[PDB]
Amino acid sequence: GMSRKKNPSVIQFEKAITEKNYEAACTELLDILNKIDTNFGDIEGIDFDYPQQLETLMQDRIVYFCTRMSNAITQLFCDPQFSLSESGANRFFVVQRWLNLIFASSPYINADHILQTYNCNPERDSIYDIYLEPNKNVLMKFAVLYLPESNVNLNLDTMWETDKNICGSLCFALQSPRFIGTPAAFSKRSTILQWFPAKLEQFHVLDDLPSNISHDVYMHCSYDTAENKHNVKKALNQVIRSHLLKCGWQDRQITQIGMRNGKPVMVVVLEHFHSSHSIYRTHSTSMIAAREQFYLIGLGNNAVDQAGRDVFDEFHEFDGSNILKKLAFLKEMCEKNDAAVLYMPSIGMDLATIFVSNARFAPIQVIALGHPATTHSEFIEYVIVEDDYVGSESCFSETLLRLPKDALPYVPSSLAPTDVQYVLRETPEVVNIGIAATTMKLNPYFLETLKTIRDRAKVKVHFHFALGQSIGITHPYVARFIRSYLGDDATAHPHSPYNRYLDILHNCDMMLNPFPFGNTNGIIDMVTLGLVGVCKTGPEVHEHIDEGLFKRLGLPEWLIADSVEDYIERAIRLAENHQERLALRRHIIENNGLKTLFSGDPSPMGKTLFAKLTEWRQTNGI
Ligand SMILES: O=c1ccn([C@@H]2O[C@H](COP(=O)(O)OP(=O)(O)O[C@H]3O[C@H](CO)[C@H](O)[C@H](O)[C@H]3O)[C@@H](O)[C@H]2O)c(=O)[nH]1
Repeated sequence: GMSRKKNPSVIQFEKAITEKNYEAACTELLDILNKIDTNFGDIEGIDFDYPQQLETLMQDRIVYFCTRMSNAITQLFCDPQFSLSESGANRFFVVQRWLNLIFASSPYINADHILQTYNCNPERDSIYDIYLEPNKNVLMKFAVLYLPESNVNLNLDTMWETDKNICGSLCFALQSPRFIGTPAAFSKRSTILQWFPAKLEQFHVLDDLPSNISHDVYMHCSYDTAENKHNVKKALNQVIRSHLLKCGWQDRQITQIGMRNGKPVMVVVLEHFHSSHSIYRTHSTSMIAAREQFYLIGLGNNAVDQAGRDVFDEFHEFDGSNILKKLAFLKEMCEKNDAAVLYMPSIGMDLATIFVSNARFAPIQVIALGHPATTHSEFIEYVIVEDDYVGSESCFSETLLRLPKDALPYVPSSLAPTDVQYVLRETPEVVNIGIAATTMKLNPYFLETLKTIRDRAKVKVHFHFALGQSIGITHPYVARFIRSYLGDDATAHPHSPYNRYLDILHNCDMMLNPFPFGNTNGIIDMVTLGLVGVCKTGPEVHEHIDEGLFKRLGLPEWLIADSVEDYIERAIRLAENHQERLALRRHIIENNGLKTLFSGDPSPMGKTLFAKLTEWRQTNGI
């Protein structure tokens, strides 16, 4: 068939390896991994032959692909004549999360069998220790293949002293997957969140780090369980600020407050704002309402649709991928309008936005919690959040503007089902428990908790995981992880179209929410299907939303657990107590608390920010 561009090819990769054309082999491997990255794990459009038995068996074909690719990478990286360049190593660190899955979704688990070929010390105390010859080539190959699922010992202080850039690059790579759930991967990331911030702080630029996964580092620390998990963000901001200044940046001087139609100007900088996205559903009504106090200028990408653009008085596209040009365009927009407020409803999904948060454009700079975590930025004054979603204020470096619980009325998805079907089983022989969670939300604590519920419950249970982001070569690994805790008592469903996803959940008798990072959309889905479930609460907003939303929707407090032991007890109770469970489901079906999420007075955000501006003006005399 005709296509836009030649597909990356396993055959061409293998051929280059055979010919010891190392440059062409590296190029083909990077092209394969980059295309997988583009398609979020899907391997369509990567060329390979396979036995005809696998034509209709997608999971088996994916494992075959991962196995074949693992074999080829083994042949290449074990070759002592293969010399990896520094720019080569940098490109591999950016896609290490995909390398991980090539091994982790194969039967091999990891690339440790390659690492073992690099050991030069026959007198080692442990097979888990790898001693390298003192050349940068073997150190880089070691580090590139030190994967999340590796069982090899690595002492970070040792690596740091040997080569800071390689050490830092590996630490980025190990933070960057969207599934860091296994004991081995979660343990590495855990250790990094404690050890790495004081080291990362020492970098002055991002030039020798894998820059393209910086925003993943920024976002992903929120899925760890440590109280101080967001510390790496403070460190990353310092590096970003330094990097920005070393590119010649100068902060805007605030000398005037511009007016348009007699109102001060709010510039809104958007990461995702298509009307099909959550952030539009959660945050658009309060922006529209703020036009009563401010003139709103929205800056977003080409992909924003008309409904998205229309929330603003005027809208401008960000032309291209260059971050300096974006900040320059934003700077000129704030200068031209003498902007009063800079608002970012989400920060973290784009590196450009993180740069923005580390510079001065307007006297009041504000985020909302599209990604629910503190910035640790010195340049962000305020966070907009619903009062009932806040746990501890100490989780944020910013000052929280705690709005009324109805101040951000949601807009319903247009894909919302209109003729929901209900299965209310009176006395099921097996209680089917649905878990709607992106892979980022899975971790050993959560899985161990489910295992305990299974082992202690006096009813039989089966866990159905509806796994957002478990796509293509991600899936076997995630499935094996689940199996390692729950055996035959769980089913791992790949990321699916919305209707399939709702079919999976609707056949469950109850749901359980992940922790520490809970759900929002998944709770909406739950009550849409007339289901009930248990959640865990805690101090972060991303821990506490579930509690607030359950209360908004009229679910009772016993379903909201403080400790892990509490969660276990409440989950068992909901599973065992068939009549109690069905009564709550009848409450939810009849009450339709969902409709109340779409109502509220949206004016507080505008009014609160206007009051803050007033106070700023009379403090500063501008
Ligand atoms: O197999 C699947 C899994 C999920 N979904 C859909 O995806 C929704 C869940 O959204 P995501 O997959 O993006 O997961 P989250 O709800 O955790 O994500 C949302 O909340 C985040 C903050 O935690 C960010 O704001 C993110 O961009 C936003 O989508 C579900 O309600 C459903 O509509 C499917 O259709 N099929």
